[PDB]
Amino acid sequence: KQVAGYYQYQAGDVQITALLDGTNFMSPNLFKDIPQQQVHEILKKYYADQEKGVQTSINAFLVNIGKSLILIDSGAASCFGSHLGSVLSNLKASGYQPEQVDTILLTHLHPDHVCGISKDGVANFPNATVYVSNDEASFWLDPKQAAKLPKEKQANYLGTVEKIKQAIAPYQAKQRFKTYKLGDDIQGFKVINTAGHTPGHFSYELKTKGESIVFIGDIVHSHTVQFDRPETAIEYDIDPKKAVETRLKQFANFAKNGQTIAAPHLPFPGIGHTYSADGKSYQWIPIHFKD
Amino acid sequence: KQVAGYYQYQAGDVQITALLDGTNFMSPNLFKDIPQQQVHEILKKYYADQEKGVQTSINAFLVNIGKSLILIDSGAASCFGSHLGSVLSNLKASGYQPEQVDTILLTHLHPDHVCGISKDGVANFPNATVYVSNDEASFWLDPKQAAKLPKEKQANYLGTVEKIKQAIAPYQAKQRFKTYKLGDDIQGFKVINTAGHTPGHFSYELKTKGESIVFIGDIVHSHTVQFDRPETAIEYDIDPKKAVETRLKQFANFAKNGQTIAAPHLPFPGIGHTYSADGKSYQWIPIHFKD
Ligand SMILES: [Zn+2]
Ligand SMILES: [Zn+2]
Ligand SMILES: [Zn+2]
Ligand SMILES: [Zn+2]
Repeated sequence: KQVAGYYQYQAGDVQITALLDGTNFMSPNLFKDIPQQQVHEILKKYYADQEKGVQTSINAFLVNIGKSLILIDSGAASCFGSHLGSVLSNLKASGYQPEQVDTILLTHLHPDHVCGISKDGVANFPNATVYVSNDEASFWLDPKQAAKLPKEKQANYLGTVEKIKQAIAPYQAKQRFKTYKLGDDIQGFKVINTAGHTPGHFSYELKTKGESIVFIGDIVHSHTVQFDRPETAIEYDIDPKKAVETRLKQFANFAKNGQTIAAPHLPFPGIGHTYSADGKSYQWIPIHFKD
Repeated sequence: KQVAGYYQYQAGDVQITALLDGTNFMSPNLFKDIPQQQVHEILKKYYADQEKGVQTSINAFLVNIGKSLILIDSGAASCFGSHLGSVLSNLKASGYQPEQVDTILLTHLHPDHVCGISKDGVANFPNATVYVSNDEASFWLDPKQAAKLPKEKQANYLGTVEKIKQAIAPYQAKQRFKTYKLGDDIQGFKVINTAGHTPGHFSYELKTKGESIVFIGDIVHSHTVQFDRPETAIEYDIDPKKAVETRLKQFANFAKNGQTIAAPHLPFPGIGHTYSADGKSYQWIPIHFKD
């Protein structure tokens, strides 16, 4: 019965399509260094205090800039179980075709962003080249990195390394998996270092006529706790301190300058703006549905 | 290109289908007796201050209670021009068929709520009987009253009376235009008097297992100005003071008791909850998309 998970946002001559991969329900305990009672207070304000968990969208974004169609993150495919992986189905439902995707930009290599580039070990996007930051690929694809982290963290790392390798293998085989450095522009997108969540996490800025859109990646995981209390890290952050520093910097910029935001973990479609009354707390303003 | 304007909200064993009729952009002077500078400040906070006007959804709601399919308001059909009138198309897009509708509940007889029940004098919902408050019918259907409104308001009244009559005629002819009074229930929906916007404006509440849902009608026309400043009347209200008094009462209830809200003029799908930090200002918390 439910509507398909795509939404079309128009930015002048550019169409951005929000694509839903699925919905998670995470433990409120994943929010770090904040009393759980205050977490529950914030969730109750936003009518989001469900015993099932903290509802969290996983989104990806298609950007039609006229001559090119670029995909920004791709969802999880099958890497995290049956409830995710809807990105490709919604791309097709939206009217686009996977063969039309020319470029894929990855904010980082966590499986819920990279795995969607492939399915059953073959590329979903046969004409696309995949980009991710130099720093990000270095961290996940160095066979020496595993000894450089505490034993508690080694199993998880190795496990996601395998999922990463399987997704990108079909693109490496075609010489279509690329890395970039700061200062690099790709398809008119500007790359912005927003490290912390992962060592090479980047966001991507698209400037169009009269509107800037930032595809922020995982500098935030909630429209609730981390907006009222932006200093709140989450357990998914590899460097929580650095990730907090990064969010506070970017949210300040967004509140002041009013960029349109596209986020993989804000409520689908995940497109909106951030307001702040005082520079201390922020409020997520979703865009208003436009038929 | 754009996704169809229907959305499924599940409440226990009840399915609520939000249906988009279209989108209006009203001038900011429609908000009464509030400095336009403050209106503009608030619009800016919610990134809603665009040159063409204040974006305002027009929605209707299907409620599937298992044994009955009920439609709550119906959009504007052709009564206001061609940017509106999508409800029937979106109903069909959602998978339902108009023959399945057995009950139509009207919050009030404004054209953007009643005209959708028919298309040029033929019933869109052949199996449905329509209910509206007796106070409301009395106000619009007593061919004297036109003379008791201020002279500058009479022409509009006569104008909308004729649209109302055109739309309800084919239901009256089948003995299927009924009125009710306070204390009556219809298909297990409770009626709530919320007069002011129109003299017989009513809201409808459904108690499901674990959740109460109020279909509030036109006690509000914005998620912005009239939440941050809930005392702000709108030029569309027939009795602004009363309409303000009604909104204030209901929003205090909603903030306290946490009812789920379904509104025809909040941003589509128009479903969410009301929060307040101080009993003075309110915040619209939209629901989080669930695949
Ligand atoms: Zn991540
Ligand atoms: Zn993620
Ligand atoms: Zn009205
Ligand atoms: Zn209305």
